[PDB]
Amino acid sequence: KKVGLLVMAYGTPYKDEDIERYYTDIRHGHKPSEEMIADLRGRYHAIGGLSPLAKITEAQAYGLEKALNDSQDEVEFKAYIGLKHIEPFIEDAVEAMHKDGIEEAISIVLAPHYSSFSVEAYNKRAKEAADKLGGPRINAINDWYKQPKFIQMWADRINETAKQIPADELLDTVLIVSAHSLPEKIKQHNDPYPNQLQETADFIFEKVVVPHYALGWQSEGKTGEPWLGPDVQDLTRELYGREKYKHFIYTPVGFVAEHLEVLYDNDYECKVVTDEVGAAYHRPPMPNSDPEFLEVLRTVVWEKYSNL
Ligand SMILES: CC1=C(CCC(=O)O)c2cc3nc(cc4[nH]c(cc5[nH]c(cc1n2)c(C)c5CCC(=O)O)c(CCC(=O)O)c4C)C(CCC(=O)O)=C3C
Ligand SMILES: [Cl-]
Ligand SMILES: [Fe+3]
Ligand SMILES: [Fe+3]
Repeated sequence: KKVGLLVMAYGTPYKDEDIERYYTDIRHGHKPSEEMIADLRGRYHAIGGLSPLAKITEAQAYGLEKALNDSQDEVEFKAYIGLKHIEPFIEDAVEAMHKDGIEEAISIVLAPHYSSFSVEAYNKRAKEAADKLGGPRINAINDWYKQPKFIQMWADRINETAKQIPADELLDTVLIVSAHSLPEKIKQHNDPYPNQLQETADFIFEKVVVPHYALGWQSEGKTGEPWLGPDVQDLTRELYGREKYKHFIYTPVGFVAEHLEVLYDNDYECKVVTDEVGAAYHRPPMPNSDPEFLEVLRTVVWEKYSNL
């Protein structure tokens, strides 16, 4: 009959007036100072005012629902959006599923890699919300970066960009694969997050014509602990100082859409570094709601339903 499709994501402020409560929710309820609020507000204004993450997340979630429902007639999928730090929250989506009579759901996070700080928090809040309500039964997908269509989608985007680079400069081209940084302490407990991203970079590298690649991290938080390094800005400086690369291709494969952590942390902060060393900047289009990416998620979700 009907199976809920719990599509979860970070969330973004819909209006400029939402930035305060959005930052507060991110900061575990501790309201940030005006200085922190002003810096975040400035980054949003620097990328044009607000992030298109809310509209892209909707197009991905409902594009996945249409992609699943048009490819088979074994089960009807119904997509429910559950955001981490703004409404509709994860708990609102599970409430809507239980109210709608959904008895079985499949959950997926719009981030291909698993971590205790990211996907585990998504699944924990979703499973506990359904437990307090009595339903639905949530079957969680933890990661899906190993999907071949996902690896091939990124390789195609990189190869499409590399072919605009002159041949005599391709040897001086490097591919920077990155994702959102996390506190370094997760490596002390063998969290799969750093190893999963190294695997993703390894898989993509063996399918692109770019001869050089390096793994980095970005968007590290405002804390007092060490975070996963090297930062993509610092890595860009070190790689130019050692190899004098002429082209830097940034693929933050940990993200699936053009949001603040791409439009600012890459398209501004990384471009400042390449401008400084005199190298060219390249950032292939994010997956967004491209049909190829909807086919990636369609294959992932259908593979999960078949296995249960
Ligand atoms: C693992 C991870 C993902 C990927 C997986 C997933 O997608 O879930 C992700 C995505 C995103 N993170 C986002 C935004 C922000 N994240 C922040 C802060 C933080 N993120 C963290 C982690 C992650 N974040 C952590 C551990 C903190 C520090 C918290 C603290 O120290 O208490 C902050 C505060 C300022 C700062 O970054 O310092 C902002 C504004 C947006 C939306 C951008 C937009 O609005 O377009 C997106 C897609
Ligand atoms: Cl968070
Ligand atoms: Fe974040
Ligand atoms: Fe930053």
